[PDB]
Amino acid sequence: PLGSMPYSDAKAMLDEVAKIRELGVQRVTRIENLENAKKLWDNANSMLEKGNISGYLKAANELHKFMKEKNLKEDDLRPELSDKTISPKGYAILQSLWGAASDYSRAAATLTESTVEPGLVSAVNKMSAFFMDCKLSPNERATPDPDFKVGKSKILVGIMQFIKDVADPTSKIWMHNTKALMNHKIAAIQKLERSNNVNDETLESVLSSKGENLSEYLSYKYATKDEGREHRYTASTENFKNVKEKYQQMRGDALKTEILADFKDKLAEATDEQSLKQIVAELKSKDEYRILAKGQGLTTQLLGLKTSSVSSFEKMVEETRESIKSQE
Repeated sequence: PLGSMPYSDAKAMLDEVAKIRELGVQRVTRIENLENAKKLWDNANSMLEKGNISGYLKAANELHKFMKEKNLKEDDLRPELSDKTISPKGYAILQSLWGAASDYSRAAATLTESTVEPGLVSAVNKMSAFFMDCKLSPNERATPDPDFKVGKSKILVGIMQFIKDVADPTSKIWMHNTKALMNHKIAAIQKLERSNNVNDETLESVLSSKGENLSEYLSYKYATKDEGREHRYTASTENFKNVKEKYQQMRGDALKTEILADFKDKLAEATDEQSLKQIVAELKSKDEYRILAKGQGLTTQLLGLKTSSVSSFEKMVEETRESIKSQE
């Protein structure tokens, strides 16, 4: 065999061989990982091709997350993609997204809050470009289809759609739960699409907003955080034993605002038909729900009229079903 090779030399040649083995296993997982990332990139190009904004968006994120987890740069994966191509139809979208993202980014920076929201819209724009730089060589320029053109509105919804699905259920913009607020702006934009009333002016307006008007952020005309309106049957906390802490020194009107708001939030965690059906069921079955459904004035109660709070809580559900039945 190696017969006669000294003890020392056996050790040395045993170490120098260790080195090559690492260099080998490396060259393998590198080839392994790149081949993998090459797939993730295609998934995203697929979505992008068949116009699914809210999807190419999520797909591109998968790629990015992997890439970043395996210390890989666009330059690493580009050589492997010399086989594929991005349709001029895809670059068309890609550019429209960059625009939308870029503007929504600038508008989101309001005097109220101008850190998280703008910061997130960028998070997206930045990592969208990532998917594109994994293909487009740094010296080349994008070749879009001047003919093709998507609706700024359809793209915006998509971005918000995405930000909502990836933000944390504790992620907050200004005083609101990001999830809730993104869901609120999606509905707001859609309403404009339905009334063919989408222009630079109405849009910059929704994008610029942080729902600083409870009155209109919850659709509960009497929303407030103080005294409010009178009664004869103010909404009190007791009488029920299943009302979590917070709702205590909460008196009537202001209390319905509070519950209403928390519902809006919990309700924004729905990802589908069944998911929502439950969150609503699980909500109706609470005791703070009955605090909403209980009147506050003789008239409204000696008739059993659907209160305003419930009136509103039913709308919030509707806009959510809608904000879901479009994701499809």
